[PDB]
Amino acid sequence: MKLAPYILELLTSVNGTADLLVPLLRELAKGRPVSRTTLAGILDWPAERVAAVLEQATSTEYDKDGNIIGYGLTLRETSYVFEIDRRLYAWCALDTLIFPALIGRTARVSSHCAATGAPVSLTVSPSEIQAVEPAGMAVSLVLPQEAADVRQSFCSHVHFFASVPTAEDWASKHQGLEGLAIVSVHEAFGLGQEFNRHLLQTMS
Ligand SMILES: [Hg+2]
Repeated sequence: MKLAPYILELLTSVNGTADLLVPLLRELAKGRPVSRTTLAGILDWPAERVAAVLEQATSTEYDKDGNIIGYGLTLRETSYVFEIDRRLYAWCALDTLIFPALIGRTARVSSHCAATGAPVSLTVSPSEIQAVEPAGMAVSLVLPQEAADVRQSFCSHVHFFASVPTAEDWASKHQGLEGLAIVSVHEAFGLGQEFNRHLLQTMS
């Protein structure tokens, strides 16, 4: 029930990366592909720097023209719907809880329980979650692996569930996952707040 280990490792894997992160998310939030030169202009960075940082992010999604379309927040369909009239998507459940505070917008999030397929939805603002349906919604966490593909090693195991017991039944069948944990969606949101408050201090 102690979540510092997840906060610590998430920052490790994820993280001038932090300097690039927030501006990229806010761009992607406009609903369109982001070029390296647009990104570079926004940051006041030389192009080599932007490229170097992106090269460390192996899960980064690109379109036909090689522009950024996915980086946590994505234009390519996933199980995690992230609506701000735009319909965007997130790589994992925790992403949906973190992004709103970083982009300064409230988001309507929806998905399906990973154990049962039941619909789940909530509204996530920079400071709280609301309209949590179902109320007992849960989230799975694993410990990020430091040098691994973040989307495969972390994001693909970080789901919403209709309930904490339902989530725990599911977790009981999923060994092999490092540091697998079930928390309430409210606890997951608190984790995301901690993550952000730290991340922001790392920024220049
Ligand atoms: Hg993720």
